[PDB]
Amino acid sequence: MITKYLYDENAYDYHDGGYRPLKKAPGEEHPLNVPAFLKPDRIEGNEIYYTVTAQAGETKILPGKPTHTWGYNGSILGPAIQFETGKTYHVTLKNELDEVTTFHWHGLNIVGPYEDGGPHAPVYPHGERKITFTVDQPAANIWLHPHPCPETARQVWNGLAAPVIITDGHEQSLKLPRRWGVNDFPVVLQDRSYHDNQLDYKADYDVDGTLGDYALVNGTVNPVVNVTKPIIRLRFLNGSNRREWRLHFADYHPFTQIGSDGGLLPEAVEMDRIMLTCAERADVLVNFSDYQPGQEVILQTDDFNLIKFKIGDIKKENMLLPSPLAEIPALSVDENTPVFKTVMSGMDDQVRLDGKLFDMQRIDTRQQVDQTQIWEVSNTNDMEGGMIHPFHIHGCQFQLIDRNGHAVNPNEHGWKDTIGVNPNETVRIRVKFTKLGIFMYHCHILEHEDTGMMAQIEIFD
Ligand SMILES: [Cu+2]
Ligand SMILES: [Cu+2]
Ligand SMILES: [Cu+2]
Ligand SMILES: [Cu+2]
Repeated sequence: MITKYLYDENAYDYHDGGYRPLKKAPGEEHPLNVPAFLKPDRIEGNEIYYTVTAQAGETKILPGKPTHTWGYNGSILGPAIQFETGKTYHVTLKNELDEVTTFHWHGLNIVGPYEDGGPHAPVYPHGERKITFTVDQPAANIWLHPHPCPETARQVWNGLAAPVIITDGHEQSLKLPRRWGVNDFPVVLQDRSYHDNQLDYKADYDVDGTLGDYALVNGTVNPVVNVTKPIIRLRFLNGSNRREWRLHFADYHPFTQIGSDGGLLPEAVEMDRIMLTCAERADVLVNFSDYQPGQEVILQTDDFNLIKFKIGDIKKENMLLPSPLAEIPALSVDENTPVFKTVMSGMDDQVRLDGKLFDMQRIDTRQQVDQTQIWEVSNTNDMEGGMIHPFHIHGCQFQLIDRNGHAVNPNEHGWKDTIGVNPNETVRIRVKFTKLGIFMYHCHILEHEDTGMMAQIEIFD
């Protein structure tokens, strides 16, 4: 059982001068918002048609005035979007905002740079963009967020993000907690400050990554979950601009991680804490069968109360998973397997990828399709006052080899698309790109990304 946070304590977010801790949001406690699933516009057998509109609205978060928020098909965040492996999807992307945006599917394997929804894929105000893809990757917790250069940090701050679920035959075979909103929860973790009961990104802006005073979970404050059934699935996503989340129950109740960014783990991992850098997902099961019907269990990040689990008339149930949990195909790495070294350096405004800022017309690397590649990703920052950069690659899922030549963390034997790189650390990963086109890689601290800590790979035959 993992009893440690698996990232270097020396480099955590709370060591920075100008680090602002979470504080209690005012008003009554609310039941956790669970977004309803996006309904298909039309289903011609095996082909599904979705419409996703970026739009401004008003959300009751704090008591008093409603907050002016941006959302997808709603006032804030978006609906749950279900994809199935094998199915083909025709998505209409509509921009009903008064500025340019983009529709990036973080963790989806699709052609770039237009289908992918990078900064080369603008949708102009009152504009329409139709895309077509076939989902061909395992069941995973994925997400959609705007990705225009360099307005990404602000557009996510204003509320544009949506949890996305890929499901497959195998994941359904496990018979996990499936009752959406009772058994099975999306937990989108965000942090926002309010003045006038309103968002103001310019006011709160930090170059080194913007922090919020109040914890936003699925766009609700002071969230509560009423445990009907004892075994509950929590699909954690760190949707924050910069803030790391060090999740644990107040009494360090154990829980089981079953999923990473790119699908189910090969084996279930028991633990009593977990740390998520930006854009990382953790799929965990919690057995509340342990507690009595009248009790209250509080989920915390550090010493801050995040979400209260009010246990109701619960019936005893033993939580048993298979070993192995899932079969992950190993990528074959031989002696003539090409290596590519990328160096994350600098902090605040001095942040660089291989010493360069992002240019939309410059291709930084070129790699071959369907041939597995090794990547040495290095964080050059000083272990003294350094920073954990969450490194992400578009249009793929990769496997870890080592962290500084040593063994990989217990929750990284599966598929990932973003990894936290500690100061003075070089991570070894192997990746086989399946789709042709131009793809981006960058730090997933949205202010570092906006500054230009981003580069482009072309994939060719
Ligand atoms: Cu992303
Ligand atoms: Cu992405
Ligand atoms: Cu960074
Ligand atoms: Cu990106």
